[PDB]
Amino acid sequence: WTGQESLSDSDPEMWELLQREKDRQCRGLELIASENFCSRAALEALGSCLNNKYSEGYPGKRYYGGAEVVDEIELLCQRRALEAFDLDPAQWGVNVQPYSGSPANLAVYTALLQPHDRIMGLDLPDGGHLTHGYMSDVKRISATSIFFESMPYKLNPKTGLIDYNQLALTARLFRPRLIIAGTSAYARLIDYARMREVCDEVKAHLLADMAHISGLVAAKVIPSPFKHADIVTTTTHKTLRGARSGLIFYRKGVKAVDPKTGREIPYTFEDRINFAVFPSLQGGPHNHAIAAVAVALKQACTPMFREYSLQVLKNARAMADALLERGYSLVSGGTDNHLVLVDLRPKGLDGARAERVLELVSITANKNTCPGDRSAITPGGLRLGAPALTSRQFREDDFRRVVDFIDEGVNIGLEVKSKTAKLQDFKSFLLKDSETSQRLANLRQRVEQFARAFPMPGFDEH
Amino acid sequence: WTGQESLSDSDPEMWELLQREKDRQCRGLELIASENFCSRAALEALGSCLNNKYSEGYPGKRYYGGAEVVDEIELLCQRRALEAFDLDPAQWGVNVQPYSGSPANLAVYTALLQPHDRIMGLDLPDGGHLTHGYMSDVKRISATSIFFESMPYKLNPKTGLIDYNQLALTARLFRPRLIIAGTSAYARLIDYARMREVCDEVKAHLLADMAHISGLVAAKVIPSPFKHADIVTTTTHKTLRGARSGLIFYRKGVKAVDPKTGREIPYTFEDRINFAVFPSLQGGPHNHAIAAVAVALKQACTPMFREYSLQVLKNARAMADALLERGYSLVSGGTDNHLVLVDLRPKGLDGARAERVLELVSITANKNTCPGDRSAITPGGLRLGAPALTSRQFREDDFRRVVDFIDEGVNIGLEVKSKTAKLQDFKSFLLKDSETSQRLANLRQRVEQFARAFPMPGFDEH
Ligand SMILES: Cc1n[nH]c2c1[C@](c1cc(N3CCCC3)cc(C(F)(F)F)c1)(C(C)C)C(C#N)=C(N)O2
Ligand SMILES: Cc1n[nH]c2c1[C@](c1cc(N3CCCC3)cc(C(F)(F)F)c1)(C(C)C)C(C#N)=C(N)O2
Repeated sequence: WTGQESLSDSDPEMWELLQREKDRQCRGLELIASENFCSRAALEALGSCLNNKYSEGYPGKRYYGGAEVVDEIELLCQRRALEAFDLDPAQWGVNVQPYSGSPANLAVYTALLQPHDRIMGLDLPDGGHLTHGYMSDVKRISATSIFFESMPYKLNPKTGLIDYNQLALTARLFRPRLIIAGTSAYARLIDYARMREVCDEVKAHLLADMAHISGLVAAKVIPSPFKHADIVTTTTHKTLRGARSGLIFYRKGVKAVDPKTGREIPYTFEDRINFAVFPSLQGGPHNHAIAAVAVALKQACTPMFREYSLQVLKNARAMADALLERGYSLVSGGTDNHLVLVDLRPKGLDGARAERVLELVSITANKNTCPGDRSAITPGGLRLGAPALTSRQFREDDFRRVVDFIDEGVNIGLEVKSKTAKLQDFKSFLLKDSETSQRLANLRQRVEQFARAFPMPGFDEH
Repeated sequence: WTGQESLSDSDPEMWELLQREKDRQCRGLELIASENFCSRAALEALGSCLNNKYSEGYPGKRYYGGAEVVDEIELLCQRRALEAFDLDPAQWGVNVQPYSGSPANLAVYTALLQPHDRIMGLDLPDGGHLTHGYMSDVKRISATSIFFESMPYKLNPKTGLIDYNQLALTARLFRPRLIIAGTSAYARLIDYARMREVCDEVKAHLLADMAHISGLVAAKVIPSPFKHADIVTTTTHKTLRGARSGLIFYRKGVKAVDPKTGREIPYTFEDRINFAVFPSLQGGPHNHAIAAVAVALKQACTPMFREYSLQVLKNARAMADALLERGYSLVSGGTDNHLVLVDLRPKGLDGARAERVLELVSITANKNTCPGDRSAITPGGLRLGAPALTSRQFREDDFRRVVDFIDEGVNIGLEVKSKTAKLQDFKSFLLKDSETSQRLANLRQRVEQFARAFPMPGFDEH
């Protein structure tokens, strides 16, 4: 045994599963707004010998030696991260060690807040992320709500936007120490200037969690959260198109100067953010991930990536405009970003029904809660995203064509719904009924033929 | 841009960094007890298209669709995990999603304990891990000690062993809800049965954190903590020789049938452990890592891996014996596992000095506190481990040869100590002094010539 044998030779069972998954990704239409397709360059770094190195600590301040190269990789991943979002090294530092986006958020809270300190984030059904705080009536769901005290801020159910007025009303009562500006499922831009007004008034920190939009921010196709935010967290995946990992950007240097004291009052984020990641929360850095992130961060600095990002926005608008023109309602009436929230209630359907039908024809999207949701349990919408298929060289016409493929699925969903009682019965009907089955089997076959012809990033067979 | 370019062409700067690290690993003698060299098979899964899938939730209970293949991968990784450790699926379950070892531990505490509930782990300078609790005289350092209340237990400095008597004494007073059996720097086998008695007495959960020894446990070359623990956490790297990730094993089924009532009492770990990992702490699984772990767990079931693990013990013994023969002192007198704790104080040198000299001749080990010494004093010991070099096919003679090189390094360290006063003098004298610089260069070249000839697991170039 050398440990230099191929995966295909040494573990055929696993190799076939990778080939089955690679086939699935190629043949399908990926409309999940959080998914993308990572470059081969990044994945090569991700499966490198950098997996074999323990480098607890930070560049120049490690616990073990033999860390000369990984220091250069970490410092390069930092520099490239700052470059990718056009940040001055004197004003911003960055931590590249978080294992994902959820760890990066917990690290920020741990760094800046005492246990049980107060956090405000967009409510989960209103398009927020679990890690911004989430409790049900019976239990604390997110660990953010266990170790800290979270109160959600809501959407205006008329405009479908973030009610910035009610945020400011509740924030001055609840008195949070941190407010989170970021979203999982929201088609519009965030008023980071307004967020900072509220955070300034009530003496709170502003955290921008740009996970979903980080590529769009680097490409400068939408406005930057870095103009108004104290702290920015992100996934390195999603629109950035990197490996699964996380970043924490923080302000550094001088914040303010008081004329009375006659001196500079520095930002105190750096040491606390870094200490919270390590030694407080994480163990050994995943240097292979850090290197794969740095590969993607270089890619994001290029003209190529900007044109990809402009094409994401166009393809979202094209998917939005095409839905409107085929009789669909959109939450907030459209989009200014990579995704579209389709209210299926005004076309007499829900999200759960649409999801399972589309899935069966190799179209993967997720159900979504809309402001107009009459029922709290069964969600009445659909989140569709551009980034993935755009990375496969999809243009507007291709996106108009997937809308037509979707519409055919929705229209099967509307037909199966009217010949059905429950959501349990709705799934029994799709699998069993030959006329629905074969009409899906035909739609799948077309979707797969349409999808397969487009290029796929990464390796050829896995 | 296809995203199918090679890293070498795509990002030459990153490619040259990977190549330097590969050279450093190949030419070094890796004696860090936490290190290993991952198989190419495992690293191929790690840099696969599985990075592209979001599969929040668990197999058959996902939040998105299109997860049929990743479901099979996660279920396969679970089966192979239970098989590697010879566990009955009726009696044991396993979560394969933790992003690393430290996340796996935090998920356990989150799952079973309330904030501020009490944990006891082996003190950090006594050889426990940061995640078991650590506070300095003025600051909570580990997140375990921020969100929960940790009190350490200590070694008996006479024997270098865990003082099981004092643990039982202090546990009756402190009343921990959870006690952690597991170590980072400990040469001996833990008395899990005695840990169990103390836990049964004070009504505490026993957690076995077997990160360092997991491969030895899988190979059945040392006793298993699964015979006495409620929960077992581990890394998937270190002695298991996989990609960086974590596992949480837990009892399931019937705990004990109460004969007074008559009814069976169930274990209630499964749902709580799984909920803590997701949705409470983590987001999307790292399916690429999960698949790599599945490859490594498969490797760990084979005769090959048992022979590897026996060799790791023999090589550590051989290194211990070879150190004893050259007049070195070992903490606890020797070893029953993969590592050796050298006490350098008797020979008139410390761990900080030795570590840096050894680093400059391509031998990577780490300094370690000896029992009795306070943590504020410069550590007088050195931790050395067999697994990494054993994976490069080192045998007993080769480790004796390794001890020759270490001894030379120590002797160089002794000579530089007599010519300098402080640590910053010692460290700089190694770089600046001509005679010392030459002697190190000679030794380095001999170490590197020796190391390069042995095979290296992984890819050829990176
Ligand atoms: C898992 C998750 N993390 N962050 C999320 C989610 C979403 C989500 C959360 C949740 N919940 C988290 C715990 C229980 C509710 C449920 C659902 C679903 F699909 F069942 F409706 C969806 C979704 C992106 C998957 C979700 C929705 N809808 C939103 N808005 O943000
Ligand atoms: C980082 C870590 N996590 N878990 C550990 C450590 C060790 C460790 C912890 C620490 N500390 C963590 C916070 C400050 C002390 C310091 C040192 C050293 F090398 F500086 F002495 C070593 C070591 C394996 C690296 C360490 C030692 N010595 C032990 N016993 O276990």
